[PDB]
Amino acid sequence: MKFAEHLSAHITPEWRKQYIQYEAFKDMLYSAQDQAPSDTVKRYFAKFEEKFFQTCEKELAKINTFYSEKLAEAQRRFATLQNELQSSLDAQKESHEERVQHRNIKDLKLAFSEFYLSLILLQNYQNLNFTGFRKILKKHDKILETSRGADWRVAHVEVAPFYTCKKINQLISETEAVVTNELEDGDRQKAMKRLRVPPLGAAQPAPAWTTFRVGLFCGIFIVLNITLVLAAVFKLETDRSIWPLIRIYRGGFLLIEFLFLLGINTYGWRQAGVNHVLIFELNPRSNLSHQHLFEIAGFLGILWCLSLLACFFAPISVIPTYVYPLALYGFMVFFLINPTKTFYYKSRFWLLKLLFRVFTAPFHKVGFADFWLADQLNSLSVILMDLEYMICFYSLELKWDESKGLLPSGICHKYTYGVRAIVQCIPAWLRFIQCLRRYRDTKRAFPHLVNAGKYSTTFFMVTFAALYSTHKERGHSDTMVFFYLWIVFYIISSCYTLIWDLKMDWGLFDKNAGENTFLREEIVYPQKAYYYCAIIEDVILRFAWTIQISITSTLLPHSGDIIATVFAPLEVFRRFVWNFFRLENEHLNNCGAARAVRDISVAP
Amino acid sequence: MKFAEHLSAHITPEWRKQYIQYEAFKDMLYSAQDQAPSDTVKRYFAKFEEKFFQTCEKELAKINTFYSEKLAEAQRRFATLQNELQSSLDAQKESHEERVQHRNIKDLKLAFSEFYLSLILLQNYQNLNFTGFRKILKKHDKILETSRGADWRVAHVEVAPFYTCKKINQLISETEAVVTNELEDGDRQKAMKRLRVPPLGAAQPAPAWTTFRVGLFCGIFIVLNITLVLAAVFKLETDRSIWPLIRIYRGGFLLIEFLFLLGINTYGWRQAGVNHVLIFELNPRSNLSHQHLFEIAGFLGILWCLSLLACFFAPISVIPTYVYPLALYGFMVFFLINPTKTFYYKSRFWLLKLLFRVFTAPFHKVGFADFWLADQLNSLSVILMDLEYMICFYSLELKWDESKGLLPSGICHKYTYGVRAIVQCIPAWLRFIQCLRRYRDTKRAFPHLVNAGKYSTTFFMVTFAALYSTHKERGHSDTMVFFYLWIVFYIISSCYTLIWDLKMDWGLFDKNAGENTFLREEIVYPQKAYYYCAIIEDVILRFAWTIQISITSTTLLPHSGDIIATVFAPLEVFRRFVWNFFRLENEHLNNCGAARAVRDISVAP
Ligand SMILES: CCCCCCCCCCCCCCCCCC(=O)OC[C@H](COP(=O)(O)OCCN)OC(=O)CCCCCCCCCCCCCCCCC
Ligand SMILES: CCCCCCCCCCCCCCCCCC(=O)OC[C@H](COP(=O)(O)OCCN)OC(=O)CCCCCCCCCCCCCCCCC
Ligand SMILES: CCCCCCCCCCCCCCCCCC(=O)OC[C@H](COP(=O)(O)OCCN)OC(=O)CCCCCCCCCCCCCCCCC
Ligand SMILES: CCCCCCCCCCCCCCCCCC(=O)OC[C@H](COP(=O)(O)OCCN)OC(=O)CCCCCCCCCCCCCCCCC
Ligand SMILES: O=P(O)(O)O[C@H]1[C@H](OP(=O)(O)O)[C@@H](OP(=O)(O)O)[C@H](OP(=O)(O)O)[C@@H](OP(=O)(O)O)[C@H]1OP(=O)(O)O
Ligand SMILES: O=P(O)(O)O[C@H]1[C@H](OP(=O)(O)O)[C@@H](OP(=O)(O)O)[C@H](OP(=O)(O)O)[C@@H](OP(=O)(O)O)[C@H]1OP(=O)(O)O
Ligand SMILES: CC(C)CCC[C@@H](C)[C@H]1CC[C@H]2[C@@H]3CC=C4C[C@@H](OC(=O)CCC(=O)O)CC[C@]4(C)[C@H]3CC[C@]12C
Ligand SMILES: CC(C)CCC[C@@H](C)[C@H]1CC[C@H]2[C@@H]3CC=C4C[C@@H](OC(=O)CCC(=O)O)CC[C@]4(C)[C@H]3CC[C@]12C
Ligand SMILES: CCCCCCCCCCCCC/C=C\[C@@H](O)[C@H](COP(=O)(O)O)NC(=O)CCCCCCC
Ligand SMILES: CCCCCCCCCCCCC/C=C\[C@@H](O)[C@H](COP(=O)(O)O)NC(=O)CCCCCCC
Ligand SMILES: CC(C)CCC[C@@H](C)[C@H]1CC[C@H]2[C@@H]3CC=C4C[C@@H](O)CC[C@]4(C)[C@H]3CC[C@]12C
Ligand SMILES: CC(C)CCC[C@@H](C)[C@H]1CC[C@H]2[C@@H]3CC=C4C[C@@H](O)CC[C@]4(C)[C@H]3CC[C@]12C
Ligand SMILES: CCCCCCCCCCCCCCCC(=O)O
Ligand SMILES: CCCCCCCCCCCCCCCC(=O)O
Repeated sequence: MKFAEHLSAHITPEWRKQYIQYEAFKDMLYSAQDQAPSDTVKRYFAKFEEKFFQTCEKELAKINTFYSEKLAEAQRRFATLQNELQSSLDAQKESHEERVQHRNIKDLKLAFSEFYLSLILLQNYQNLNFTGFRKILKKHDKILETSRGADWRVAHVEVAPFYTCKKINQLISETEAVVTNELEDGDRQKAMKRLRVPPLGAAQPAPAWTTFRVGLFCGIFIVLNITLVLAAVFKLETDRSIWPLIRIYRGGFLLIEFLFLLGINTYGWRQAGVNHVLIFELNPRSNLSHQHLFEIAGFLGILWCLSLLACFFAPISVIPTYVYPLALYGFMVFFLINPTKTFYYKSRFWLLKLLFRVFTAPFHKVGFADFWLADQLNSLSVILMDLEYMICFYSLELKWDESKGLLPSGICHKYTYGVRAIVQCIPAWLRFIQCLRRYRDTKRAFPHLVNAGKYSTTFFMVTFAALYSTHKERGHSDTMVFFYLWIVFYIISSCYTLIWDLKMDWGLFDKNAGENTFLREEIVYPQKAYYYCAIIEDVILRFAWTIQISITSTLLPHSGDIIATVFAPLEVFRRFVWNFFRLENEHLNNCGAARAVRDISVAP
Repeated sequence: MKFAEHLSAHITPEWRKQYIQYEAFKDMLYSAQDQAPSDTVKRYFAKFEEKFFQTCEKELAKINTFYSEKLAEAQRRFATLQNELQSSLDAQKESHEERVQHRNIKDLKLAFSEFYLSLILLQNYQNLNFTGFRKILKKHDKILETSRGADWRVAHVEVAPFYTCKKINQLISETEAVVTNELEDGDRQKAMKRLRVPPLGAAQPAPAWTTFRVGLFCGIFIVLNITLVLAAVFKLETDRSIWPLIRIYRGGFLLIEFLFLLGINTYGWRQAGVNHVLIFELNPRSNLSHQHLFEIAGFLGILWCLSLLACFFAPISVIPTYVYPLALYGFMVFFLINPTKTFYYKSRFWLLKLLFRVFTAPFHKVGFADFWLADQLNSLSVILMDLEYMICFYSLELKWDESKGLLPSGICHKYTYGVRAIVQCIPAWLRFIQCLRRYRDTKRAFPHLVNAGKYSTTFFMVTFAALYSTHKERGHSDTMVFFYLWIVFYIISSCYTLIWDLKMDWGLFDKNAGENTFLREEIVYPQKAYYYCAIIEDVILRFAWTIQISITSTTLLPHSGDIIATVFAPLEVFRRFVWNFFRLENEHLNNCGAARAVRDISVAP
């Protein structure tokens, strides 16, 4: 009985402007209703109804025009796939060929599945637009105490082509018949199981077992944290240090914070209307939810706390303390490379495939998902540097003869060899090479080659930073020279990233901006406070991340160690607030070509 | 798409036998389908269709007959309330009177709300019976590759009165119009808000915030429980005892186990179809779920663990250890008597009202809810005895001069005065007096006066136990005499309760047991293993609860008796839990015979 909310959750976000304006009409009715000349009123509503029915005529015209355009495109795509399949069967029947033709079959199958989803989306369009007309017209007659709404509906909407046409139904039946008599080789149970569209978007809930587990893992994590504070304030001794430890376990804290903050992004994208399932090309009918990410965050959270607490205590006296941390990372590695069909095997298979393509950048094309991860792995380098220290620490600074040799020179945590500089230039190198590939593939030097410059600036800042320090460590006479050259590149990079991420990424500061001062014309998120507040945060922390990478090759005192351990967490909160406005921008480009399905092509 | 599961969740459990048999029909179609005599098959399906369409004719006849009966009752109830309201308005307009007439208005309002719910239930009946006919007939034509199903539907079900009648709609509109023009004094927004029926039964879910909180409270409690074991094995000392402690905190463990096991009952009753909302008379459109009980169990669980862990440790050195336990029970008491409109205020208001009526038994009538609680409070007496010891302990054995005087003679935990006997005969006395009232009100000595006998037997067993233990305590020559008289009453009670609850409560061992040997003719729960297994448990633990009330009279001098009591109080709870299933089920099978899916609300003259 709450249609407003029903339509607000059952609308294709890309076509949000082709759907009847229910709330505006309600405002109109309750406006003319709350305000009246209480002959004066007789002529007053003789003018309000004119406007009301006038607006209704325009809205019905829009739905009929939008409906006609989509049906034409549907007939075209149908003819397109029909020929490809006929040609494919003609080629296979007329005929390395098997493997390519196998994909050819797989390509044709994804094409017909994607086409069916589009026909269902168009059917649900007409169904929810007719329900809105009837429910609002009843509110009009019920508010104006008249019978004109009934007259209007029976003579206009009830005859409207958007509500009278009967070709989408035939097209849907034609496709399912072809998919069953051509691809499935005769099985409607398999064909329908493939072409059937379940509830999608923000109109489908999650299992209560997922909500329960999510909450359970969280509650254990909260208690195992208060314990680590007290135990860290009592059982620990001052005779030994806590830095080799803070160094290895700091990495795990960042990865868990990433998965937790990433689930809060999936939630905001879903409730705002940003179709991240089309931007990242994820199965439209089978995809994970914010709850599944919150669940994996809690699981690895408890695993981390128990390992560190077993290090503060001595649960076992036959087990060397330098095995708890090794088992934790060994476990996390297996949970991601499990060759069994369990624990989100399909979701993990996607991540394992993407990572490979993003670590072989120059040999593969770049899609939003591929480049987006490399920008995610460009804010998760502290994890790579922590892993770096751990490897050398257990190889050069670890006394296995001493069972308690895990927690006690520093060459493993220093860029004495540049290992903490080249490793710091791994994620930037991936994005630099991925950009050049895009340029070669697009033949456009803007923005493919201008952006490849934003990634190079880091190489210089990291290099000069490591050189000035080493020369100064040898007391050479090139200490101030490198120091000045270094600080120069630092400020250059800090601004070549802030501008490109507040202009070429978010897309704010638009010539076409009316009331949203310094903001794009159309903003998806609800409040304008979010955009203005995030702009301040990106600036404040864009000049505090170039310093956290220049202290990887400089801060002799443990003071610099505190700085690094206090910044790695804040950098994560920057990629988190930057994951909102980046995806939103990409969505506002699909809401212009009205693209609610992907464009799947077949192989010749 | 899954109609079978849509029917079995959207069916009024009382009328479950008036609804089309969808699964049987599917079995028939897929049976004749899996078994094809591959002329032979031409005549084979010429005989299968005959049977299939024959069964369809009978089912449609049943739905039309059941539908006709309910509509007649609806017209009568409508005329009944109509006259009462007319008379009520005529009396008020024609006229202590204000407060009785206020109730009179409230009585008329609940009557029209309950009537509306009945009309909606009857509308949903016709709607789900026509959907089943169409969905099965399509499966028949789709399985037999014929068009007979379509012909059958258009010429029979499409014309059937259960699908053609249009009077329920008029009745529903008539009632809402009367409730708005008579009671609300003109406001359809208030009238509809009162007479509107939301999703009810096993077809409505719970908020994910409830599932999350439930899980969160559980996780903290589990960790706080592993911490009590390790702390109880390290920080604790042997110089002092742990019995005054086990005595006070044992009571809280039982109450939390009750609320947790009770939520698992609400779950089983809802998924089996036992309408506990009609048996207990709870708002049909606003009632708590198993999740809300699991949530309160976890909350009080953490509160208990933290209090006992603060006693093993010394979180504060200015706070005497004998205040953690006092704050816990003080808090639980407030959470139940909160005068604010928060934390289930409505649900708590019902429990507070029922408890009062069940503690003033002789002055009020007895309903399933009232008598059922007194039987719930008859298995929660260890909590009363623990509360008893604690009070005397903090009054006669507590050294406040010693800040650490909470954990260290025993006269507070002994029946030296009979306090552990009269207190042990409080819940049985309530049930005894409630039964006699029923007899006076029913004038029937069976089963009202035979039942009052099962409750008296306890009075004797506890008494003689004390006589033998107290005479023996003064080494009198009447030690063996009382001991023999005592053991006699013990076995008498152990069997006068097992039989009554195996034949007069559960209702098993029926002349009409058929395939269900030693079980009633119709069993609601899915497996027959549950009934047989529970019978064994009620016996094994019906002869182990009479002993846990005979060790409350200076009998087991050694701490072994203390161990016995602390190990039985938990098992007794698991008996009332397995007895809460078959008792409510029995009451339901009595409503599934008169087809009563709404309560009968009367008005005041
Ligand atoms: C999922 C639900 C929740 C799971 C919870 C898991 C258990 C957590 C238990 C935490 C208990 C800590 C606080 C203990 C309070 C009471 C005891 C106390 O205060 O004394 C400290 C106690 C005894 O000390 P002591 O006798 O000196 O120990 C000798 C060991 N050689 O010290 C002890 O001996 C207590 C040792 C507790 C160790 C708990 C941490 C995990 C232990 C096993 C290793 C698991 C992690 C493995 C990591 C691999 C990588 C993932
Ligand atoms: C190699 C080391 C590099 C250093 C960093 C550590 C490794 C990377 C850590 C982050 C991993 C990626 C997390 C986010 C990726 C997903 C992004 C997204 O929004 O996509 C969601 C989507 C779920 O829907 P999906 O099932 O994929 O739908 C189509 C399926 N065909 O797809 C997904 O959800 C895909 C992701 C699967 C579910 C989450 C996986 C959690 C485990 C990640 C590995 C953690 C351990 C790394 C190694 C040890 C490090 C100490
Ligand atoms: C809801 C989410 C979860 C909530 C968790 C709440 C906190 C739980 C913390 C449990 C910690 C116990 C184990 C501690 C492990 C590390 C320290 C250790 O092993 O040593 C014991 C430690 C120090 O002992 P010590 O220094 O002798 O104390 C002096 C006091 N005069 O001993 C201590 O000093 C530790 C004391 C811990 C006390 C925790 C229990 C609650 C304390 C406040 C009272 C709350 C309950 C109030 C009850 C009222 C009725 C409801
Ligand atoms: C006086 C002391 C005697 C010794 C024992 C302790 C007190 C009694 C403990 C048990 C309390 C009753 C628990 C079960 C009662 C409910 C039974 C049931 O299935 O009914 C469910 C129903 C919920 O639906 P409802 O909202 O009532 O629908 C109509 C509303 N008009 O109605 C309800 O849910 C009603 C119950 C409200 C919700 C649960 C209340 C939990 C708190 C109970 C008190 C606990 C503390 C007692 C005092 C301290 C003891 C240490
Ligand atoms: O009963 P429904 O068919 O579901 O219709 C209801 C109902 O309208 P009707 O009484 O005309 O049926 C509500 O009105 P009241 O019953 O409370 O008088 C109305 O609320 P409004 O009067 O405020 O419009 C509500 O709509 P909503 O909940 O959005 O306010 C609307 O449900 P629909 O929106 O689905 O028509
Ligand atoms: O698509 P629907 O209208 O929701 O109907 C489906 C569908 O039947 P139709 O194809 O005739 O529509 C299923 O059959 P397939 O598509 O898989 O061939 C059928 O399953 P069965 O063939 O096994 O009967 C299923 O019913 P169910 O899920 O109970 O098996 C039934 O949905 P309904 O039960 O709601 O008619
Ligand atoms: C000051 C020195 C050391 C470094 C200079 C690099 C960056 C700090 C700044 C300087 C000028 C900026 C550029 C000025 C103008 C433009 C064009 C502007 O064009 C668009 O809006 C393109 C939109 C589209 O392609 O969709 C995008 C941002 C960009 C490249 C800016 C990106 C960031 C730049 C390169
Ligand atoms: C064993 C000695 C020490 C005590 C005797 C009392 C109980 C142990 C037993 C003896 C005979 C039993 C009765 C034998 C037969 C019946 C009739 C039987 O009839 C019904 O089914 C009544 C149903 C109804 O009234 O609704 C119900 C149980 C009852 C009363 C039994 C209840 C339990 C009784 C009283
Ligand atoms: C490293 C730590 C691991 C912890 C490991 C646990 C991570 C989750 C912590 C709590 C937040 C998620 C669970 C909270 C509530 C969810 O049930 C709802 C479901 O949607 P609904 O409210 O519309 O039914 N989710 C939300 O409301 C949105 C997400 C809430 C985010 C809260 C931000 C703090
Ligand atoms: C004193 C202790 C306090 C603990 C305090 C926590 C008490 C709850 C413990 C766990 C059981 C309840 C929560 C488990 C799952 C629920 O989400 C589902 C919801 O129904 P669904 O599965 O159909 O979606 N409930 C059930 O499946 C039925 C109840 C499960 C009972 C489990 C018995 C152990
Ligand atoms: C200087 C500091 C305080 C700036 C803080 C900026 C943070 C708090 C702002 C910037 C962007 C904001 C987010 C922008 C978008 C959404 C999606 C919306 O559906 C929920 C709120 C949420 C999730 C906002 C949360 C608060 C937010 C993260
Ligand atoms: C001797 C001992 C082992 C006997 C144990 C008896 C117990 C375990 C049996 C007896 C009655 C049984 C219950 C009977 C009814 C239901 C409702 C059903 O929907 C879920 C199972 C459930 C909840 C059963 C659980 C197991 C049960 C509690
Ligand atoms: C750097 C530390 C990060 C962890 C601390 C929390 C950071 C994320 C906070 C998100 C706040 C906004 C959440 C919106 C939720 C909602 O709208 O329901
Ligand atoms: C005496 C201790 C009692 C507590 C231990 C658990 C007792 C209840 C066990 C219930 C088991 C059956 C639960 C059925 C759940 C389901 O069917 O989904």
